[PDB]
Amino acid sequence: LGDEHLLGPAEYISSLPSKGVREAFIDGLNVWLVLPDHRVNQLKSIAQTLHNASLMLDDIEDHSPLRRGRPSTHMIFGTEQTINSANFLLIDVMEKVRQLDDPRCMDIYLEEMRNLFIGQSFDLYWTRNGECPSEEQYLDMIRQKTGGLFRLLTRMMVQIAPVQQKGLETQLASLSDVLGEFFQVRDDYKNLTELDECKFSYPLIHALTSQPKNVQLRGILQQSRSAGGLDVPLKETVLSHLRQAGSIEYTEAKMGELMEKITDSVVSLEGETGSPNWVVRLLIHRL
Amino acid sequence: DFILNSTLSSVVERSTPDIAGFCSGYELRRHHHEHLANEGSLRCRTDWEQFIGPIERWGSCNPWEGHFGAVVLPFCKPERLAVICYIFEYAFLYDNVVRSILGTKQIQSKMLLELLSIDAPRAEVVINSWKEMISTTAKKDKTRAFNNLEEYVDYRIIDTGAPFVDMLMRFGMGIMLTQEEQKRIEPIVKPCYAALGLANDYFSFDIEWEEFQAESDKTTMTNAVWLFMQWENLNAEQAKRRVQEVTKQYEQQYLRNIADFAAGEGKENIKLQTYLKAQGYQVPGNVAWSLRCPRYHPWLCKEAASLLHQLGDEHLLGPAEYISSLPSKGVREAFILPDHRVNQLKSIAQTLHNASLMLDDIEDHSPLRRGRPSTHMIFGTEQTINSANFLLIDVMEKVRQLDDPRCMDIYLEEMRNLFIGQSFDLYWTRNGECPSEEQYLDMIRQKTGGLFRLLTRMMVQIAPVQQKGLETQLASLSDVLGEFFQVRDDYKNLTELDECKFSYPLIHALTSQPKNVQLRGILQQSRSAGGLDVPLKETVLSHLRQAGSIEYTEAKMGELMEKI
Amino acid sequence: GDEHLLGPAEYISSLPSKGVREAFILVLPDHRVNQLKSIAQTLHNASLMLDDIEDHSPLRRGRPSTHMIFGTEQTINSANFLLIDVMEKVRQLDDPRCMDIYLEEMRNLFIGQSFDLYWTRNGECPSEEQYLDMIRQKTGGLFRLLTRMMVQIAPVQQKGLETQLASLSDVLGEFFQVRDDYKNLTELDECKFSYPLIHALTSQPKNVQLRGILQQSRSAGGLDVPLKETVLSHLRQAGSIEYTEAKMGELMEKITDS
Amino acid sequence: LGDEHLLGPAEYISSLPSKGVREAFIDGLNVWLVLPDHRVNQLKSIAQTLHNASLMLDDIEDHSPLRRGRPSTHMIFGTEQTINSANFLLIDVMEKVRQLDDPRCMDIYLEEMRNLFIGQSFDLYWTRNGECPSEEQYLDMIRQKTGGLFRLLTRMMVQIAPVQQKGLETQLASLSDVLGEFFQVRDDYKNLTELDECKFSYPLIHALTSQPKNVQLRGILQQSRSAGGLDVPLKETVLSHLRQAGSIEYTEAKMGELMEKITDSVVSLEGET
Amino acid sequence: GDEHLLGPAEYISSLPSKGVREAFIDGLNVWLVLPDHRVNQLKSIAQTLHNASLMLDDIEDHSPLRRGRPSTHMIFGTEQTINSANFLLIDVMEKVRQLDDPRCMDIYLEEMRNLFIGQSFDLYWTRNGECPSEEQYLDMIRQKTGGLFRLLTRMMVQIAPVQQKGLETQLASLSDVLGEFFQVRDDYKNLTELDECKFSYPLIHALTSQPKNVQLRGILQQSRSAGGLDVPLKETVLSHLRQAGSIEYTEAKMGELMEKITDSVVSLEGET
Amino acid sequence: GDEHLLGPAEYISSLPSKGVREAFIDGLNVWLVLPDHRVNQLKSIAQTLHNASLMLDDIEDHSPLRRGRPSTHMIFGTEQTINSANFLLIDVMEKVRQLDDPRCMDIYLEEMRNLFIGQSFDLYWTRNGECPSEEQYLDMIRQKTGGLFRLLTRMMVQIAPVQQKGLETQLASLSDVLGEFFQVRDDYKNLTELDECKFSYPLIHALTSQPKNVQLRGILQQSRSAGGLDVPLKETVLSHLRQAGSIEYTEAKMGELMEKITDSVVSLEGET
Repeated sequence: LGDEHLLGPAEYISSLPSKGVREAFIDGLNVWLVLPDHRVNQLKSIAQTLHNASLMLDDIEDHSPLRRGRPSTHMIFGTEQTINSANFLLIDVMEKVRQLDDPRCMDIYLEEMRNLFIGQSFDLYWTRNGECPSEEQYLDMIRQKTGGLFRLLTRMMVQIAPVQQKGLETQLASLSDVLGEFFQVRDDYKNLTELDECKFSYPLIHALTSQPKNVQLRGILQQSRSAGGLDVPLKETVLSHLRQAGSIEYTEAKMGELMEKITDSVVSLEGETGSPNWVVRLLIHRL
Repeated sequence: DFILNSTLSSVVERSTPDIAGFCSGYELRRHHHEHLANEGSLRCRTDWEQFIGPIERWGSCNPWEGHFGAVVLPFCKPERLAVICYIFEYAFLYDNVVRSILGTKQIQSKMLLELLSIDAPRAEVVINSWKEMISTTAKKDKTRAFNNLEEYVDYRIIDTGAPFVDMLMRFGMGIMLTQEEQKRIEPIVKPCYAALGLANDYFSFDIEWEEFQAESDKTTMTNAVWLFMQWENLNAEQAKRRVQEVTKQYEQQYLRNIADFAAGEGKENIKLQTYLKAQGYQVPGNVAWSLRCPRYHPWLCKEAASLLHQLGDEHLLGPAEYISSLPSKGVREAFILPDHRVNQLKSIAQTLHNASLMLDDIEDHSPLRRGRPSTHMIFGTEQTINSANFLLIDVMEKVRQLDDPRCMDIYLEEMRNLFIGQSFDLYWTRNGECPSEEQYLDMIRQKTGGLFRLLTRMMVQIAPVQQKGLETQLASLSDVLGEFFQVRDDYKNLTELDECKFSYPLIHALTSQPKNVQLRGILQQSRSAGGLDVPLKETVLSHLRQAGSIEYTEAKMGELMEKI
Repeated sequence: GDEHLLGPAEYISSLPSKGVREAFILVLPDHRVNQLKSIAQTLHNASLMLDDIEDHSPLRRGRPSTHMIFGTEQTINSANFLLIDVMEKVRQLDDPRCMDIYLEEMRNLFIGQSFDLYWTRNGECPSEEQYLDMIRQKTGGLFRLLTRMMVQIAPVQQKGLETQLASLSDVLGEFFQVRDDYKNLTELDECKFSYPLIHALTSQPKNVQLRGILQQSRSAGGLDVPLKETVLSHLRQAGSIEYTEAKMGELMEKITDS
Repeated sequence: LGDEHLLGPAEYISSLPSKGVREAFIDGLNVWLVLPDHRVNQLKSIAQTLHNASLMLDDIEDHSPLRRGRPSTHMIFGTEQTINSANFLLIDVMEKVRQLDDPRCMDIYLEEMRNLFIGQSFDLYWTRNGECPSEEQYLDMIRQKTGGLFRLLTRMMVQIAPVQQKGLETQLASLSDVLGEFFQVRDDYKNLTELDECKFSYPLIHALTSQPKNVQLRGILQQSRSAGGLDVPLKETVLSHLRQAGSIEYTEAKMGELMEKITDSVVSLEGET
Repeated sequence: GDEHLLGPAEYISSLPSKGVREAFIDGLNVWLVLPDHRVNQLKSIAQTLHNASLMLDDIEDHSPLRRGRPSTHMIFGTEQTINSANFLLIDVMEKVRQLDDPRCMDIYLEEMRNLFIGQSFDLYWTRNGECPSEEQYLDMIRQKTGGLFRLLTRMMVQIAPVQQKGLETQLASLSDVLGEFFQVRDDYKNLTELDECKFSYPLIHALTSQPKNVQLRGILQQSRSAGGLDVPLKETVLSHLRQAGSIEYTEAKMGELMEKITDSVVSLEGET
Repeated sequence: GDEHLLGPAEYISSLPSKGVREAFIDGLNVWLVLPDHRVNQLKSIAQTLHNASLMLDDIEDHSPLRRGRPSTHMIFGTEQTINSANFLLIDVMEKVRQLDDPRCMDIYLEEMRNLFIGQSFDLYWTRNGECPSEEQYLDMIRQKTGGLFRLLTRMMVQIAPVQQKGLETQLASLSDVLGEFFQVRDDYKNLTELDECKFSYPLIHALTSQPKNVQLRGILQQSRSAGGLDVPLKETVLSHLRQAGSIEYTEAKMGELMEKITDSVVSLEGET
């Protein structure tokens, strides 16, 4: 009895195409924080493992048969094996945080994993019960769910960073939160403009709030919940109801405001530190 | 939109049909905005010094004949030119070497931002050809020996970056082309890349040979002159004429090549005609620049500079309190020093057991626990999984409150063993595989004896010194006790299947009788349908009683108790 | 012919019945009373025929339901013709003002049933006022219809007492529904809200166990026995079985007063 | 309290594309029966509401996910809500026939609705229990199920017709009956030449009657009933079985005869007027 | 390896039986008087054929249980059970040739052809929901159920020592009547003392006498739609059947068949 | 009548076919020199047996289509198709008895025993998800697929007019190699350009050469449980096979079998 059947689901999701947002975020924060390549690689490994475990778990709780155009992990190893592997990967990550040689890096891990799980709990509750949240309740959840890994990486980086640069944490954390919000709203737009699992999104809440009497949209959102999915004509009908409440332009306004905030925070940090980053300005032009 | 604009550059007159014995029949042009080209290269020189270090080897500037991209890319648009020449200067110094990592990534991103801000689709093509070149150069042995010219040429096509420069020309031309035409043109353009590469070998040889004779650690070189040494051993200057001729064949090779396309679509396909005609313009530019570039002749470098100078946890702690409220028969607390330490260890054991039970009920599809409904029937499957994932993190903090550095590692290693055991159990349950007796007994030493070993190894660490040797004995006792619990649970469930779980009696039944098809068929029916009904369960028990596998189990229970 | 149209209607009219509607049925001549009893009978039969389909109930009075002997579609068609036949029956009563009474009361009944069906399907819990207004139309609509039709064809005199009798009918229907809520859990398979359930979910805004069990019931087609007992325990702890008996007493008090 | 959940399925199907046959029929009848515009609009509303209710109900009892390329009413609101809204539209129309200022218009409504329900009941029986009707039996079912609305509109249109014109009653009833038969034979022919719910048709009865020993067709007609629907390869086999028996030519001949009757009736009616 | 082939064939043999075929074989041996080894051979043939028929019938009716114990296709699967049932016919081909008579083969093949025709009509009426007439139903169960008895008796008359051969038509008639009686008995017992939509003798009478009973016809179709009926609907069917005298019309058939059996047996003693 | 018994058989006979059996018989006839009437009888036997085999296989494989046309059990049902296949097996026994040879039945019975044994092993491996060895797989496919060829060969040699002394073992070896080649060819064709979880030479080589490829085994179990592999999973299986080198192994086996085929044909040509 040694290994395999445990790391197998973990290795399958690692050998898959990936954009590399979090690794580039770490490498762009290193320009401001200046860390040895050893520590940067360790943090990158931590981030990679965490993201892989998150994707493993989120694919099971979306009934998604495919990922990146390739079969998901639970369609090759079973749901129970994937759950076991994703459970182990959190123990494996805490073996890496301890190798960063700091007692204060464990408290950060154990205090932001709490926030990640709290956000995902509300997401799952809303999805299962079919209860529409408010805009505040939805924006505070995605700031604690999609912007939790970024906050982990930030607050750990500004802890191993050689003394001096510790007053940058507040701005560097506001940047992480606004980036998480931007990344969630961007995906929400991309899926819609260019609900089968009954996942709420920023466009949908505006539609269900502005029109408290649209009995047609709420009927399709229940047909999806009962039948288990929306076929193409019903998806077209839903996408059409969102182009009459102005829910594809409200999202654009939010996206523009968020990007303005990101640009302003980057400029403030670049005026406080020195020469242009040029590495956080490229992950922005790629949105 | 597919016609080359001749007003952007003017033809350069030459008195001889060839250029130093090269490029007969080619016509040379020089761009009309050389003032823009020099700006980009000087920017890279300033930035490279700021971010990386000082330079010495000169680059692409040549004051007498003109800029590299000027003579090599004579039809580039004026608005795209400065960025184009910026990349060329980078390519020169990057090849040389191949805070430092910061400057390298900052500069790799300053220019890769200019490219993607100008033309998103075509800049998407160029970066792969770059990535392909840097990957291929590093992944190819520089000590590799080349047996023939054809073998070397295939290496040299990607080494000198002729496709990379080709991608650059398309970006400077606004020419976008599909995949289908690409398969048409590789044999057409293949001689051109050889001509470009060999000329670079021929002209750069003198300084490279000087670098050779300076560098005594040299393996086989990537160089036509030096590699022709192996095949037709002779004098370098005489070889230069030989190198002159073999390249000169390629000078007219691609020149003629076109015919192939011209015959096919070189009379109607204007887009490829202009593309393959511009590709013909590359060969003369390289030699004209390479006649007198500072990149090969360091002695004019001083002279060259002279002229050039002018909300809440209510849905997270929802399944974690329901499973902690159902009736319990606690045997782990009984297995468990100061009072508060014992209470902390009992809390840890309780939380770990609750998480294990929550996960176990899902992977058994059991709708009932202690007569009461299961956790995933009150809170769903996904929420229970999410809470079972935070229970580990919650236990993780409780361990740290038992202040000791070494209680951390014990927890991590013990949980690794638990997960390995559970993974083997799950693999055997799903992929219809009957384990051996040794494999089954070793699996239950980790999946079931893991918690006991964890608690014991923590309490021996927390305990006030005194007890020294009571580590091996207690651990062995914990392993045998977990085995006894698992075998007992296997015995109780049968004498006084619905999820296809292998038990201790069942393994004996399937092993002692290698030919019993009824038991295996009923097991497969359980696998397929989902569970077994009462008559089939009675059939299974009858088979087990006939096989004498129920008294084989009681021998294990009595023997395990004797060890305890 | 008419064998495949009158089939389900004949079958549902042969099952044993409580006959409260006929007992409910002003000095009127006998033939008018028989006519009104026939109207009430066929209307209740159509209501039961449609309700059995919208609740997936295999059994009615222990005996099989109509849609398990004739099919869903034929039962629906027979119910529609049952409404048409009630229309024909009211016509034979020969009174021009009963026409509007019947149409208005039918509209109210359909509104009430529409709200009930929307709440059941979409998993939206109404408030106390909304629930107590829906059951004044879905269940008290028949009593109000019969009372308003009975008053009009009564010899003069009894004409100013229409309001009193209508209030009595509404409160009576409310009493029947609140009783049927009590004697259904103190003695969910279709995720039907009730008075105790509304009290439980309103008084406790953070009880996630009850809401989770209800959601499990929704995407299962019904609850099995242990979870039903869990729901009963939650209601009995919340004090909703006793909050219902206060409504039942208050309604009976108003019945006595009215 | 409100109407948003009652008049939601009714309004959804009333915002869909339509052909307008039932309204062009009223417009065409208005020539021989000169009528005020207000009454014509009332009757058009009546016909539209009845057609909408019929379409709403015949989509639940056909397990049809889509209608005119757009999602059906029961896939947006639910089966029970659609049924509840459809049984209310019968009451709503019953208030509109009452606004035509004629006691006799209610009897016509109450009789033709009975005939429509009888026809639909027989069709539902033959669909549920896979019992093949005779050609005559099928031709009497569709003279009520489909021609019922036309007859209903016609007989409630010669009643408000200003005096004089009452003699053109039987002729128009025959015209409506032939129109109802034709509009169903045409739909069967279009559906075939250009069974998923196991519905009989005029071409499919001739095949089962002329060939009493065709065991292949009678088993493909049962696979659809059992599984729930036929695949394309089985549909091709059914079409090939029907083509060899000459059923399509029989359908074309019936269509031709029906159109001859329609033109004869029209020429006679314009002759009288 | 004859282990995944003979497997299902031994499970169905291990199960308890009633031994009606063996008793029938013993029954006609007093009149036909033939040696013991041939009797054992014939009994083995009959046992194998009956086992194959039961194995195939259990699959074609979705019966999880048989004799209280689980069916063969719930221990070995459907495909292996079909394979073993198909091999049992080939095994019976081997068994018949050892009887040392060329005509036994022709008799066997003809009887199996009749048996398969009867079973085919049964399956067609079950799947398509077509109610047979009384004549068609009695013709079918005369071949499907009386086929084995006719096979055995026609082989017995051939094997038996010379002399008695004119008593072959009488015994064939006896076998047909006995099979008919057995099938009607099974129908009556299953009714008084159609989860797979089976047409029985009592049900045909009810469906013929009352050509307008929509309730029974709708319950029969719900059976098809749901693949079985629950207890209340079965009670409804039983009530419908005893309001048309379909239980009292079956006892008359049983009594007439028993009278015919008694007369045939008596006549079979006056020539012997 | 036999409209419900002979229905499925006629339907599957009407379907387009390749004609491998008839061509093989015609090819052997040049060496054996049988009269035309016997050759047509043998072609009829081969056609009936092949049609019955396909009828049974389509049911036991959950194949909804055959040659791009609806399968027999999708037009007549499972039970009727099973009954028709059993009657087809019984029918062939009436055809092999018109060959005027007592020895022509022993061959039929023994080759049918071998055929059923092979099919039983295939069914057991498919249902239980057990991977056979290459030796076991090749032994099996030598009997299931090389069964009809061997049966036809042996019967032709028995009926062959006089002579034909040594030409029995060589022809049986040819038949076995031919059946093996056909099965491997079908395997290669199906894979190159799992729904029922059927094992194959490329798949066995993969599962044996890689004793720790968990991904392939997981995808196979997903196919077993779900009921079939949707397209990207099948491409993943093909990628695993290409990585393991199974396709080249299959091609080598194909070539090595064709060498024996050529040598056997050369030798038999040389003798005759």
